[PDB]
Amino acid sequence: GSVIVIDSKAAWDAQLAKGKEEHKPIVVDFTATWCGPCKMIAPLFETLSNDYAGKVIFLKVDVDAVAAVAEAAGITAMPTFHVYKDGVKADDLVGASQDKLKALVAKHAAA
Repeated sequence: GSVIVIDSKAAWDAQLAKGKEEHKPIVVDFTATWCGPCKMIAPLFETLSNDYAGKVIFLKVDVDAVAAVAEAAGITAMPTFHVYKDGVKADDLVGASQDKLKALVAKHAAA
C-alpha cells in the first residue's frame, strides 16, 4: 500500500499539518504487534490506502514504538482508527469490523 509509518511525535505533527494544508482527511491505524485483530485488519487498511490514494492520507502508529503519540491520542483498546482534519481529531472507530472501517473511510472521502 501507501500507508505512512509514523516513527516519532515530530513525524506525527508534520503529517497532521500536511493534512491541514492539503485539505485532505487523515485516517490513522493505531496498532500493536501483539494484537491479533490488528494484524488481521492490516491488509484491508493497506488495500484502502491504494483505493483512496491521492484522496485520503493513511497513517500507521505502532503504539509501543511511538508511545508518546499513543498516549496523547488516548489509546486504550485496539485496533483504534482516528480521522484528523485541520490538525485535530474529527472522528474515531474502535474495533476490528472490516465493514465499519470501510464505511469510515468512505464517509470522510465523501465529506
